[PDB]
This record gives sequence, structure tokens and C-alpha cells, in this order.
Amino acid sequence: TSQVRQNYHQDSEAAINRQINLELYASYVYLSMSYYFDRDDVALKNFAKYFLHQSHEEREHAEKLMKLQNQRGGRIFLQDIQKPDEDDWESGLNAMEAALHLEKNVNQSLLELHKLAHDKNDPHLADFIETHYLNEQVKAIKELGDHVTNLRKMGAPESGLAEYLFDKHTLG
Amino acid sequence: TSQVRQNYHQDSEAAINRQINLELYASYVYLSMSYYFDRDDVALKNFAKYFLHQSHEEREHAEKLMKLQNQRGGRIFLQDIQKPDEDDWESGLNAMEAALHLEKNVNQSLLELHKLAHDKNDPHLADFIETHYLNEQVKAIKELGDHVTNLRKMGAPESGLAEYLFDKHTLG
Amino acid sequence: TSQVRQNYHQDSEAAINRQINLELYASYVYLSMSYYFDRDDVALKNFAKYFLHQSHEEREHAEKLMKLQNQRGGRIFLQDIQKPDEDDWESGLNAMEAALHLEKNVNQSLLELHKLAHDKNDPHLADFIETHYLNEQVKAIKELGDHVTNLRKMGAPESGLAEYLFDKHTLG
Amino acid sequence: TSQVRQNYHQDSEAAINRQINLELYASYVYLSMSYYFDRDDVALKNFAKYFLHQSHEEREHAEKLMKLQNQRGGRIFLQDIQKPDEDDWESGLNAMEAALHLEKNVNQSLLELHKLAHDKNDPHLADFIETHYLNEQVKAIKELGDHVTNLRKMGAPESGLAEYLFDKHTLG
Amino acid sequence: TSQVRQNYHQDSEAAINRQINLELYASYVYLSMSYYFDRDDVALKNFAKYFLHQSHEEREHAEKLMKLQNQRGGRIFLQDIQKPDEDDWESGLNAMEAALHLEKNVNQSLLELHKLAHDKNDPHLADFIETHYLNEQVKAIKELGDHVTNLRKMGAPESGLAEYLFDKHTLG
Amino acid sequence: TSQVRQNYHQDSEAAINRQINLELYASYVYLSMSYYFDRDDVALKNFAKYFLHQSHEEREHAEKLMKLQNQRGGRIFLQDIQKPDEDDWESGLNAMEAALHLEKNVNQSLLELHKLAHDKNDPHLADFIETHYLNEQVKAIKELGDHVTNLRKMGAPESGLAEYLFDKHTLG
Ligand SMILES: [Ca+2]
Ligand SMILES: [Ca+2]
Ligand SMILES: [Ca+2]
Ligand SMILES: [Ca+2]
Ligand SMILES: [Ca+2]
Ligand SMILES: [Ca+2]
Ligand SMILES: [Ca+2]
Ligand SMILES: [Ca+2]
Ligand code: NI
Ligand code: NI
Ligand code: NI
Ligand code: NI
Ligand code: NI
Ligand code: NI
Ligand code: NI
Ligand code: NI
Ligand code: NI
Ligand code: NI
Ligand code: NI
Ligand code: NI
Ligand code: NI
Ligand code: NI
Ligand code: NI
Ligand code: NI
Ligand code: NI
Ligand code: NI
Ligand code: NI
Ligand code: NI
Repeated sequence: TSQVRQNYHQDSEAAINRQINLELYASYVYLSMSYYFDRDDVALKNFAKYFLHQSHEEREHAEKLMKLQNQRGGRIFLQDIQKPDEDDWESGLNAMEAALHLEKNVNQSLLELHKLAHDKNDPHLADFIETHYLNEQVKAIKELGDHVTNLRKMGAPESGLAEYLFDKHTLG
Repeated sequence: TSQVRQNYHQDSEAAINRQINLELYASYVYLSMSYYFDRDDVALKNFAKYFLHQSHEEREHAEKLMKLQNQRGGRIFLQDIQKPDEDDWESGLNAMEAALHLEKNVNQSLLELHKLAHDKNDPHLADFIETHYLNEQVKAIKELGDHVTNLRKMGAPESGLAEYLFDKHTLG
Repeated sequence: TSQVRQNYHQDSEAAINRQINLELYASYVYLSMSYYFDRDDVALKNFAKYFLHQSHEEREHAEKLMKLQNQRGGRIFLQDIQKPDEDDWESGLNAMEAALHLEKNVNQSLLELHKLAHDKNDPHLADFIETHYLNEQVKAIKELGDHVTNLRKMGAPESGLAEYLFDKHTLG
Repeated sequence: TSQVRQNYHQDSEAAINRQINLELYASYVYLSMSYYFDRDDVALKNFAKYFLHQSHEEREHAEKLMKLQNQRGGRIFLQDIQKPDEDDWESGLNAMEAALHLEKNVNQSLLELHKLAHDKNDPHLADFIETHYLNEQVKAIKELGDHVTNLRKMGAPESGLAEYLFDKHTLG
Repeated sequence: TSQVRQNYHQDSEAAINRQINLELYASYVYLSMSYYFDRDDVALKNFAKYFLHQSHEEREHAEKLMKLQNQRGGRIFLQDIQKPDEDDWESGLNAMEAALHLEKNVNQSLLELHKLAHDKNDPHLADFIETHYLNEQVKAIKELGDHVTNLRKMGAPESGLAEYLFDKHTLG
Repeated sequence: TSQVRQNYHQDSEAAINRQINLELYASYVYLSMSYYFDRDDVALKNFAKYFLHQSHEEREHAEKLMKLQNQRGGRIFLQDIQKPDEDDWESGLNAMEAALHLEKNVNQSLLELHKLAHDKNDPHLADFIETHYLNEQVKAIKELGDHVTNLRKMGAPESGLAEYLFDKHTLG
């Protein structure tokens, strides 16, 4: 038992390791999306920059959870980072839709983590999730929804013009 | 065939995808090491900072190879990022030794990549490797060797004093 | 024999004179394209500026090879600069496609020059080509491919709107 | 007929295309001279810089005439740029004499262009030539004459000392 | 075997020790030349400064190769630095000619070192030589050739005036 | 006889040439020591920096004596610079002891040079030695003695910790 450990359930510790993996996974999905838009036959530079920024953010999310694990005296166990479910993300609209789906999955995982913390009467963990993760997820989901809506209304993905102009005026 | 592709062998393209994976793997190993030294029962903050810096560097290495793949008209295929071979890195000396071994493995992979590029008469790829990777590897290996030597001479890993003082005066 | 000449094969010297001519030729093609977009019945000012910049760059490429010839003790022999294969470049998309083709031809010439240097065991010439020409060509080809892709996806050349908006938001 | 064309005779348009070619030719002659003085067995760096500056100026002359052609609604037709009449320019004095001869030939062409413009009652073209070309030519010819005179009086080309000192104190 | 050593042939290691000695030797030759021009019966202060600068440069060349040896895990073995082949360098022209000969000898040694590295499939060593030594040698040889040419054309070594004026206007 | 020579005995001139050689030799010993501490299996960076600084100082000592030789109208005759008596300097303490021995040998040579100058009634040479060399030697010897004392008291060379900490806190 860690000399610092206090009111930290083993289920919470395991859940934090799973969330670390999920955040690293999200980082990897976004990296893949980013360089898809860097392809010479896609060539939407601001889509690429947008998803690269997201990738680096998700890495920060993971590192803060690793720090949390050690803060509470839990022990980090890393697992493989699975490659994303696609190699070719099709279009700006499709990538944005996939990112929305991803962020809602991460959000669901965090809400389950919060539920667990509360069930185990761990207010420090509950508030850590509340303070550093829940509103970030709500903001990310809202932003992605906004982007999907505009791309759809503009005529994406069929209109290459639409994705070009969205890349310039929204993501640029 | 990509409209940009020229003098880029399919073996080179495959080799670049493998090197991307190896760089991401190195990034993950270093992340694991970093947070090992953040444990309350290890608590060497400058070892932790050193390996975290290395982790972020390796991520830059991977991203530059992904950019290269698209520059030459190859196609990125990501694979799982395997978890590191240890969860507990034992000591500062042991971690440094493991990092040395890792950098020499990455170096061997890059020398084979250069050999392939030269065999396929790809001077752009050969010089990309020469210019951006080979001396970086030699410098990294020399630095890690220096660190291992000093930690050994100081009495690590048995002397917790040695690793403490090395953390303060070399890594800090 | 020049007092400075050393390890410089006569075939390399001849090849450098041919590359000088090819760089001056590229400069001239780009000059022609530039002023095509300055026509009152074409009137895409940022296409014009883009190709004029390219023209001046190619002139720098030629001058650096002339300097190289004298550095190694070879002797410059200039040849006519052939007029470009078109007087009317049709459209922004068509010009970009022609520029892509041109840069790949120049690249092929440089890869053959590097192959020759290596065959004649001239590492100074090989590395001169590697360092100052090969990645510049890869970058130019990637950029032109990106531009072609976007113009195609936007609806060029049929959509005069597409080329107008690309001129404003990408080239401007 | 161009929508902008007004009071612009087809003979004037053709004459402007010929003058464009002559300006590009002058640029090429000066480029050749410049790198002749960069040879290790000539090695007069300020002669080289002087003629390189002249080369870039002549390119500006050509570009302004191309702009003029489009301003008036004429159509640019480029022709080959002939290689200069010498590969070896012999000496600083000889190069200066050849440049003087060249500038007087260009001047003669411009005076004929002005005569044509006036014959066709084209005061815009006449004044364009007057304002941007005629005094530039007179100044260039006077400067070259001054240089030839001094080099002759100093003992060039036989005195290598003379050309060395002129390179340092006049061209430097 | 050094813990850092990788893909570093014993022949390469020996060749690097020989090149270290040759660079120190060049430094010594230039030191000797420098103070020859400091003699009261020679008294060309800018020749003296020129060769002293060269001496210190060659020392930097040697130190970078010593660093390289340790970077690759080779072991430095120094040898005597032979005194130069002359005590009296005769004249500015003669010294410049001797320096040209010296730089071409050093260049030949470096080209053989590069050939060896390539034969032993050592791209890190090949590119180290390419990047830090080959163009430096080409530039040095061209500069010395230029100086020899001007001194000859001016009338050196018979004209003490020529060497005086060259010292003032080129080396000063 | 030099036009500047006055009250300068041939024995003094010869002695100055010997001292030039001894100063260059000291520079070389210190260069060797410096890069010994740059080895991956020694890796004391501040020992390396300390002896490199000493090497460059000794080179300044030699150059000032060469200047002196020409000031007095003597003639410089250089001799080989002998390689140092060791390739492997064992330890920080051992190197410091060897440097102390070296500086006392150089000092003995300078005291004999001063004795000679005084015997030949050469007060300019005597005071040159007094002013620029004797106290520098006393200071160097005292510093090296201080370093040896501290390294011994700390437990060097057996304590790798001692040399590490001395490198950090005294030489750094
Ligand atoms: Ca998998
Ligand atoms: Ca696995
Ligand atoms: Ca033709
Ligand atoms: Ca290279
Ligand atoms: Ca012709
Ligand atoms: Ca000898
Ligand atoms: Ca010896
Ligand atoms: Ca005194
Ligand atoms: Ni996010
Ligand atoms: Ni996240
Ligand atoms: Ni779903
Ligand atoms: Ni690294
Ligand atoms: Ni890496
Ligand atoms: Ni192993
Ligand atoms: Ni280009
Ligand atoms: Ni080019
Ligand atoms: Ni074709
Ligand atoms: Ni080869
Ligand atoms: Ni002119
Ligand atoms: Ni002109
Ligand atoms: Ni004539
Ligand atoms: Ni040099
Ligand atoms: Ni050198
Ligand atoms: Ni010879
Ligand atoms: Ni000293
Ligand atoms: Ni000394
Ligand atoms: Ni003794
Ligand atoms: Ni006395």
C-alpha cells in the first residue's frame, strides 16, 4: 500500500488506468485524421491542423490522469494503444462526424468514472473529473456538432467547394 | 498512384510506416518511464522531466516521418502502439540503460532504412534520414551512455544518494 | 585544368551545364505563366504573383549551379533558353498541372545528376544536390499537387468561381 | 480584340514582343559575364557583382514591357533567349566594351520603337518609352563609357594590376 | 567495446585518428605562415592575420573530429604534429600556393575517408564528412585559387607593390 | 642581421624557440586530457571544459612568444609537437596531478629562460618573462595544487562520487 493512499478504491484505480488508455487512443485517432488531411489528394491544411491540435490535447488529458494516479497512490499500468478504426477518413464531414462519435464515447466513459467515484464516496476523484474533464467534453461535443451542422448545410461532402471554404473560413 | 509520387519504392513506403510505429513506440516507453519516476515511492522529479521531454521528442520524430510519407506520395498505415516491456523501471540507472538499448534499436532500424533507400537509389530519402535522424540518434546514444557511466561511477542503483544527487546536479 | 579542380568528372561538369539550362528554362516557363494570369481576359492576380515568385526562385536555382560549376573548376557553357511549350495556359488548374509536370521533370533530371555523382564517387556533388535541390523539389511537387487537388475538388476549370476563390483564399 | 485595347497598332504590339526578347537577351549576356568573372582563373568579384546587378536590372526591363503589353491589350509571345556570343569574355575591359556595344544596340531598338509609336500616333507608348527606357539607356551608356575610359587609361587589359585596382576602387 | 559503439568499423576509427592528425598539421602550417608574414623583413600584416585565422579554423576542424570519435565510441590516439616543410615561406604568392596545395591534400584525405565510410555502410560518418567538411574544403580551395590568380595577375612575387596592395585591398 | 635586432643574444633566440615548442606541447597535452574526459566511459564534462580552456591558453602563450621572437628580430624555427606521454589519463585526480607536473616543468623552463636573459644583460627579455609568464605559472600551479588537494580529501580517484561532485561544484 502506497504511503499516500487514502480513500482510493481499487476499482477507481483500475478505472483510471482504463481512462488513460482511452485518452491515448483518442490522441491516436486524431493524429491519424490530421495526416489524412495532409495527403496530396485531400489537401485541407486547416482540417489537418485542427485534428493535430486535438491529438496533442488528448495527450495532455492522458498525462493529467497519469499524474492523478500517482497523486492518489495508485499504480499506472499501460496497455497497447489500438490503431484507429479507419485509415482513410473519407472527407472533412466524415472525419468531424467520427470525432463527434469519439468524444461522446470518451464522455460516456468519464460519466461512468464519475458515477464510480461517487459510489465509492471519493469526492476528490469526483471533483477531479467534474473540474478537469466533464465541461471539456461538453465543449468539445458542442464544437464538433456545430462543425458537422455547418458542413452539412454547406453541401458537404459532395461539394468539394464546401469543405474548401469551411477549411478556410472556420478552421483557418 | 499519387500524382506526386516519384522514385519512391513500395519497400521504402512500407519501411517508413514501420519506422513511424517504432517512433511512436519509443514515445510510449519514455512516457512510461517518466511517470514511474513520478511515483511517491520513487520521487525523482528530474528523471521524470527528462523522460517526459524524450517522450515528446519521439512524438515529433514520428510526425516528421508521417509528413515525409505524404510528401513522397506514400500512404500512412498506422499500427497498434505496443505497451512497453516493463511497468516498473526499477531505478534511474536501470531506466537509463533501457533507454540506451531502445535508442540503439531505433538507430539500427534507421540504418537499415538508409541502406534500403540507397539500394533503391532514393537519395532524397537517404538524405532525409541522414539529415534529420542519424546524428540525432548518435547524440542521444552518447548522452545516455554518459548518464549510465556517471550513475555507475556514483554507486547507483544501490546508493539512493547517488541517484538523488544525479537527479539534482545533472538532470536538474 | 583548373588549379582548383579535384575529383570532378567531365561528365559531371557537362551534367551541371545541362541542369543550369533546365533551371533557366523553368524560370522562363513560370514567367510566361505569370503574365498569362495578368491578361485582362484572365485577371487572376495571385496566380500571376505565385508564378512570378516561382520564376525568380528558378533563376536562383540556376545561379547557384553556375556558382557550383566555378567552385569545382568546371567551365560554364550556356545554351539558348527555349521558349515554353504554350503561349496560352488555359486556366489556373491547367497551369498548375503544367507546373507539376515541369517540377517532376526537373526532379528527374536532378535524380539522374545525383546518380551520376555517386557513380563517379563525387560526394561533394552528391551532397550538394541532396542538400540544396532534392527536398526543394519534393516540397514543390507536394505543394503543386495540393493546389491541383483543391482546384479540381472546387470545380475548376469550368467554375470560374472556383479559380477566383482559390486565387483569393489560397494564393492570396 | 481585347476589351481594353485602344489606339494600339498591331505593329507596336509586335515591336513590344521583340523588345521583351531583347531585354531578356541582355539579361542573359550580363549573367554570362558575371559568372565569367567568378572563375578561379579570373577572380574579379566586383566585376562579377556589377554584371550580376545588370542582369537582374534587364530582367526588370523585360517584365515591365510584358506588363505594358497586357496593359494595352496586346498579347505576349515569347521567343527563345539566345545564348550570348561569347563564353569567355577575355578581360574586364573587353567585357565592359561588349556591354557598351550591347546597350547601344538595345538603345537603337528603343529609338526605333519610339519612332514607330510616334508614326502610329500612340503617345501613351511614346511616353512610356521616353519615361522608363530612354534616359536609363543614356545613363547606362555613359557609365559604361566612363568605365572603358578609365580601364584603358589605367593600362587594361594588359595590366592585371589595372583591372584589380579598378575592381576594388570603382566597382567595389 | 564502448557501450555507445554501433555500425562503426575499426578502419573508420583509425581513419578518423589520421584525419585528426592531418587537421592539427594544417593548423601548424598556417601558424608558421602567419608569423612568417609578421617578420620585420616581410611585414604583411593582413597576410599574417589571414593565415592566423586559418590556423585557428583548422584547430576547430580537429576538435570536431575528436568529438566525433568519442560520439561513435572510438578511441582517440594522438600522434606527433610534424613541423611544416618550410621555415621561410618566400612571399605572399608562394604561401598562398602552398596553402592551396595543402587544402587539396586535406580534401583528398577527406574524400578517401568518405569513400571508406560508404564502403563500410556508415551513413552517419559519410554524412558527417559531407555536411561539415567537403564543402568547407571546396570553398577554401576556391578562395585560395582566387587569391593566387589575383596575386599572379598583379605581378607577384616580383612586385613587392603587388603583394602590398593585395594585402591592403583583399586581405584587409 | 635583422634591422631591428638589438641586445638580443643568439642563445636567447634559441631559448625562445624552445619555449615556443614547450608551450605548444602543453597545449597538446591539455587537448588530449580534455577529450579523455569527453569519453562516454569517463563523461566528466567540466573536467573536459577545464582542460580545453587550458589548451587554448597554452596556444596563446606560444603565439605571444612567436610575436616576441619577431619583435626582437630573432627567427622562428618550429619543431614537431610531440604527442603526450599518455593516451588514457586514468581519472580526474590523475589528470590534475599530471597537469601540475607539466606546469612545474614549464615554470622551470621559464626560470631558466629568465636566468639566461639576465646573464646576457637583456632586461627587455627578463621583464617580458617576469610580466607575462612567471606569475601566470605561479597562479596555475597554485590552482592545480588546490584541485589536487580537494580531490584527494574527497576520496578520489576511488570514489567516482568524489570526482562527479568536484566536476559539478568546483569545475562547473
Ligand atoms: Ca490491434
Ligand atoms: Ca500488446
Ligand atoms: Ca526554339
Ligand atoms: Ca547527405
Ligand atoms: Ca541559338
Ligand atoms: Ca619530425
Ligand atoms: Ca614522437
Ligand atoms: Ca620587472
Ligand atoms: Ni478533444
Ligand atoms: Ni480527452
Ligand atoms: Ni456508435
Ligand atoms: Ni530520443
Ligand atoms: Ni526517435
Ligand atoms: Ni538487446
Ligand atoms: Ni519551383
Ligand atoms: Ni529549380
Ligand atoms: Ni509527360
Ligand atoms: Ni553507393
Ligand atoms: Ni543596363
Ligand atoms: Ni534593358
Ligand atoms: Ni557593332
Ligand atoms: Ni582552411
Ligand atoms: Ni581542415
Ligand atoms: Ni604535390
Ligand atoms: Ni596553464
Ligand atoms: Ni604556458
Ligand atoms: Ni617528474
Ligand atoms: Ni643581477
